[PDB]
Formats: sequence, structure tokens, C-alpha cells
Amino acid sequence: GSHMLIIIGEKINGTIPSVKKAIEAKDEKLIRDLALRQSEAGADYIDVCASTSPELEVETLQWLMDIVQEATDTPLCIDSPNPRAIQQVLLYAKRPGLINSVSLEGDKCEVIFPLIQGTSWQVIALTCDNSGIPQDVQSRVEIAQALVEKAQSYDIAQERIHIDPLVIALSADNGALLKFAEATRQIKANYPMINVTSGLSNISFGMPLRKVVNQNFLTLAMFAGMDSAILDPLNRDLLAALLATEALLGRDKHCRNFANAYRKNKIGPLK
Amino acid sequence: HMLIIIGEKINGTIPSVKKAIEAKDEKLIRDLALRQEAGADYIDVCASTSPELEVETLQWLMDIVQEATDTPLCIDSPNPRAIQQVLLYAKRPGLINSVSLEGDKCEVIFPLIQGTSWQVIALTCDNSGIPQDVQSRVEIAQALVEKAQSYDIAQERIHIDPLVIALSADNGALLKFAEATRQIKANYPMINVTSGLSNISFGMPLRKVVNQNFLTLAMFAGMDSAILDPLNRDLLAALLATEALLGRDKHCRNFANAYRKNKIGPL
Ligand SMILES: CN1c2c(nc(N)[nH]c2=O)NC[C@@H]1CNc1ccc(C(=O)N[C@@H](CCC(=O)O)C(=O)O)cc1
Ligand SMILES: CN1c2c(nc(N)[nH]c2=O)NC[C@@H]1CNc1ccc(C(=O)N[C@@H](CCC(=O)O)C(=O)O)cc1
Repeated sequence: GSHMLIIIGEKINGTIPSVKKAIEAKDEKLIRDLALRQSEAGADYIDVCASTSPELEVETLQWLMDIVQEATDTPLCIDSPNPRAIQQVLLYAKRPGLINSVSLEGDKCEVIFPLIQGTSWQVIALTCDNSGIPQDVQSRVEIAQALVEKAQSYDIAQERIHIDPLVIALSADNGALLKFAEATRQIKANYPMINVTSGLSNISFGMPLRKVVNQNFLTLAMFAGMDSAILDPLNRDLLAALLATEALLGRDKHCRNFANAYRKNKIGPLK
Repeated sequence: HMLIIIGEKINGTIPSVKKAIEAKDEKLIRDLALRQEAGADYIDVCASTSPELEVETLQWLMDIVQEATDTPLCIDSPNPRAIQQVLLYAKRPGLINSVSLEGDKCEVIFPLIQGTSWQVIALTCDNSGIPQDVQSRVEIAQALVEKAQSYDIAQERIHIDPLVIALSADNGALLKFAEATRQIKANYPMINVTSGLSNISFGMPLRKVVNQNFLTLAMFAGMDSAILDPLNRDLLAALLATEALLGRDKHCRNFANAYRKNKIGPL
């Protein structure tokens, strides 16, 4: 039961020097422009990540959430490695979006799951635990099962969950995409209504022409069954690959979306 | 295994090549042969002239190509008699492009190659034309392999081309390509499956973008060889990145070496 890839726009992230500077400077215009441009490029969710010191995170996420929601109604994806921070900002969202993320580490599921029980929030769940990020397929598939079982005990349906198998660098494991595809097959076999999600950038660390590698990884992971991804939709070459691959996978009737993005100059040479 | 690359550029349909043929421009043909350095395993040669000029044209292109490179020839003609008349001009065995169940293509070509090391591209079509489903193509592939085995031609010498059709004509074109490839290689694990890239993107804009993403998807689906333009640097980067992503480039070295030599990446 296939569907277009769900795009989580990654650009409002304080690890990016220009955004860290905008947060320090309180430059709303930059954040507003990234929210709007990503929405216009087709993002389904706008990721927001403070990447500041811990005791500034909550107030910075609230500031980012305010600016994004003034500019656009595209729902938020709240990105924090600190579940307490997510808890403290969830009420600032005007509508339900995505929480990024829970995992089996520490008390992430004990904090976040009661937080979204009975709501329409969706959640990204990473296949990692207190021992770290496993490289092998079996361990990640077992973590996903445990996460889905813990979510079920708060009445969170599989359709609300996006499992992120945390693909590692191809230079660290040349089987990284093969394992990604095999974990995706096994997870979806167990849970046919679940989503599988990934970032695009980790795969190319340690290789030249990262943008080339990331774009080929996207195409392969889409064919392997990826449902959502955290990516940069302002990258015109990546967007042309995404839309060509949607048409090649039979998901763009009469190739109309591809033809329209070309006609509007969203992809191809900048006119 | 790494994808087998049949370099497509020496084809008289391309106006610069047509003109070089008419001028006897040797340098232009040698240069395409030698540059297709880019990794080609076979150099396609296709005259694309009138019927009565094709044999002498092919002999000229084969002569000039083999002066430039020892990379073997892929002799591309729709006329099996032309292939018969030029096979002896090759200095070493290569690929014949192509046979199919149409007319007498198998009956002319297979006796010439029986007991030799020549390989052959075999298209899934017959006298009624290009087939109208996946099943028909898989059944034609089975008939081609059986005809070939009656001349002692092993499956590893055959590259079955399932003749992918334009995505704008049928939005399932790649889904069906991948299904036929999976079924053919299930029946015959030692056979190769091959394709051209360009047909898929007919009637769409940004055809090079569509061709490149079709390459990456078809490689994951199991394609073994492809006739393509390996002088297109963006296509070669995608081809090499996809080889590394499919676990076929140990420590991503071929990719890193191609970047370090400026074979891919900004000029
Ligand atoms: C680890 N990634 C990740 C995640 N969240 C989850 N669940 N999974 C993930 O893999 N959150 C953080 C990051 C995804 N976000 C980002 C954000 C920006 C860039 C980045 O490098 N941006 C550059 C280059 C963009 C491009 O290549 O087009 C930029 O200049 O904005 C990478 C990842
Ligand atoms: C039908 N294609 C084909 C085949 N043989 C078989 N077995 N299968 C096939 O699909 N032989 C002919 C052709 C492949 N040959 C070619 C040769 C050149 C171009 C061509 O359009 N070349 C342009 C564009 C190059 C590019 O996109 O990089 C050129 O300028 O060279 C297309 C197909």
C-alpha cells in the first residue's frame, strides 16, 4: 500500500553554522525564510533542532517553533536528544506533528510515550539502546520490535511510528545500504502499517562528492521501501532525483508532478 | 559483479558521428573509442546508414576503433547478414547486438558464434513486435535460452534485454523491468540482463536525470550490463556511487580513485 515519500525538511538545525548564528543573533527572517522555502519545496514537516547548550534548549526551541508557525502551517518535527525538553515544548505547537525521537536508551520511551498517548502526534523511534547503535540487521530489528511493543502499551498505533534504522557511513561498512534494505524488509514484514525513515547524510561520511552519494542512497532506499526521510528539499539536484524516482516507482500518474516541477523551474537549470 | 558497461557513443544516429562517417573523420572516432578510459568493457559500433552502405561502414568503424583501443567491440546492427559479413574484421571476440525471436536472427547468428567466445545480446521480442506484458517477455527469454543451448551457447554468454519502454507511455515501466529481471534471473541465475537507458525517459523533460535514476534503480533490481554513455560525468558518478552502495566497491576505493583522478566531480 505505497505512497509518495514523506519529506521532513532538515534545514532549521543549530548544528548548521548559518542557523546557529541566526539563533545567537535572533535573526527571525532567516528562520522564517527556511520554513517557507522548505514548505514551498514540498516538506511535510519542518524539523526544528536548537543544538544549543542544555539550559538554553527549551527557550530556543520555543523561539524556533514560534517563528516557524507564524510563517507556515506545515507541522513541526521537534528534534531533541533530551526528552524532557520535548515535554516542555510540546504545548507550544499549534497542531500535531512529529517527535524526533525516542529510542530504547535511558528513559526516552517513559517520557515521550505518555506525552503523546491519546494525541495525534507521530514519533520517530531510533534502533539504538544503552549499548549504542548496532551495525547488524538482527539487533536493530529486535530493537524496533521492542519499541513497537512499548508504544502499543500506550495505545500508539504502528501507523504513527517512523522507525529509523540509523544507517552508518558506507566507508565504515560497505554493506550499510544492503543492511538498511534488509532491516526495512523485516520491519515492514512484522509491522505492515509502520513507516521506516532515515536521514541521508550519514551514509556518505568519509567519501568525496557526498551530495552524489546521498542522492543515490535516497533513490535506492526509496526502492527498498523507505516511507519518510529527513533531508534538504532546497537542494535542486536532490529534489530532481526524488521526483524522478517517485515517477520511476509508479507513484506520479502521467509523470505530471515531475513535468510541473520542471515547468515551474523547481528542478532543472535555474532560469 | 561490477556492472558491465557497453559504451554507446559510436552510433551514426548521432549527428556528429554521422558527419564523421561521411568525412572519414578517423580522429573523432578514435577519440570516442579511447575516451569511452571511462570504464567501458565493450565499444558499441552502429552504422545507422542505408542498408547497402552498412557493411562497409561497420568495417571502417571497427578498423578505426581497434587502432585506438583493445577494449572489445559490440557490433550493433538490426541486420544479421551485416553482422555475419563483418565478424571477421574483429581482432578478438566481443558482443553481438543483437538477436531476438524475429525472422531468422537466431538461425543466422548462432551458428556463427557456436564454438567461439563471442557473447550475444538477445532482445525479448518476436515477429509480433515488442511484447505487451512481463509474462510474454519472460517466456521469450526462455525460448531464446533454449534455442541458444541447441547451439551449445551457455547462459553466461547471453545478455537478455527486456526492452524497457518509456515511462511516459507506461508509468510501470521500471516496476515491470525489475519484475522481468527478477523472474529471468530466477529461472537462469547464470544469465546476464542488460538494458539501454535512454528509452525510459522519452517524452519527459530532464532526460539525463531520469536516465541516471533509472540506472541506479535497475542496478539494484539486478541488471548486469548496460549500454550507456560513460562520457557523461554525472552518469558515471552515479554509476560508481551505486556500485559502492551495492557493496561492490571494497572500501569505496574505485569511487575515491575516480574522484582523485578527476574522472568524476567538477572538472
Ligand atoms: C543525524 N540526522 C538525523 C536526525 N534525526 C533523525 N531521526 N535521523 C537522522 O539521521 N536529526 C539530525 C540529522 C538530520 N538533520 C540534518 C540537518 C542538516 C544537515 C546538513 O549537513 N545540511 C547541509 C547540507 C545540505 C545538502 O547536502 O543539501 C546544509 O548546508 O544545510 C544534515 C543533517
Ligand atoms: C536503443 N538503444 C539500444 C541498443 N542496443 C540494445 N541492445 N539496447 C538498446 O536499448 N542500441 C541502440 C541504443 C543505445 N545506443 C544509444 C546511442 C546514443 C544515444 C544518445 O542519445 N546519445 C546522446 C545523449 C548522451 C547522454 O545522454 O549522455 C549523445 O549525444 O551521444 C542513445 C542510445
